[PDB]
Amino acid sequence: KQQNFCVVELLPSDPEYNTVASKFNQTCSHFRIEKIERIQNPDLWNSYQAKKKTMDAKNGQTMNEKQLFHGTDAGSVPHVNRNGFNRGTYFAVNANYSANDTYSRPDANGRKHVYYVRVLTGIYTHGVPPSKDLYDTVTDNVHHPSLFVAFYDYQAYPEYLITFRK
Ligand SMILES: Cc1ccc2c(c1)sc1nncn12
Ligand SMILES: [Cl-]
Repeated sequence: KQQNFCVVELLPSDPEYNTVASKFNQTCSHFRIEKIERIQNPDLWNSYQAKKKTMDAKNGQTMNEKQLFHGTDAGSVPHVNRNGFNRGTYFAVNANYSANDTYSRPDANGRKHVYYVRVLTGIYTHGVPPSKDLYDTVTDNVHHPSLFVAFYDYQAYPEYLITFRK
């Protein structure tokens, strides 16, 4: 109920650091990563896994989960670490979209913040979502997606926080 959280800084030698950095670097290699943090929020995580289990029981062969990017300002980081994206919310397939200064506002020290988020994209359509008993998310392009919009609580887990600069 409280959704208390811990913030674990990944050592550069932690396998997960290389894994998160490689995905970011598909489109953001020109930026300098200062740190990557794991957000540990047992209540938020349990709530997210509850919704994943329901969606996994519903959508047959659908791979319901994707790992997507979300840019935030520095000030929102404690809010997202506690609440996730519960309010819909825009998630990018590529980091360079989230890395735009409008979505990852540089702070007073030039530092930018993008989460690498577990998102239950489930079954989606072009765009609360419409009928079909609704779609799980809407996307810009059903066959070549670059962004997803989630409207439901506990549909996203802010697993990793990337702090970086120009
Ligand atoms: C239209 C739109 C709105 C928000 C948004 C994107 C695209 S890509 C991204 N990454 N974090 C936030 N966002
Ligand atoms: Cl914090």
